[PDB]
Amino acid sequence: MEPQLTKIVDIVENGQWANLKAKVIQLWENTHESISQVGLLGDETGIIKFTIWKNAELPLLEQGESYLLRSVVVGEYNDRFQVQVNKNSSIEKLSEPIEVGLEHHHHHH
Repeated sequence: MEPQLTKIVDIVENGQWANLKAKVIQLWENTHESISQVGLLGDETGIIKFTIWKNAELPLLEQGESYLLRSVVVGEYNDRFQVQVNKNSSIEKLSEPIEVGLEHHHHHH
C-alpha cells in the first residue's frame, strides 16, 4: 500500500496530510530555537517553502539532493502556503534526482 502523493499545485488546502518528494534548491541554517531549519523544495510541479521544527529532531538536508517527505502537514503562511515538518514525519534520501532543471540543452554539458 503506497502513500498518497500530492502535488504542490494540488495543495489548495492547508492543514492537509499527504506525502511529497522534492529536492532542496536552497537551505538556510536557523540559529533560533523555535526554528531549526528552513529552505525551498524544488518539485517538478513547482516550488514551495517548508520549515522544520526542532521538536521534530530531524537531520539537516543536503542541497541539490532529492528528499522524500512522508506524513507531513500543510501550514497556512499569510497569503502563501508552506509545508511544516514535525514529529511522526520521516525523511529518506533518493538516488534518483528530479528534473527541476529543463529549458536549454546545447550539444552536451
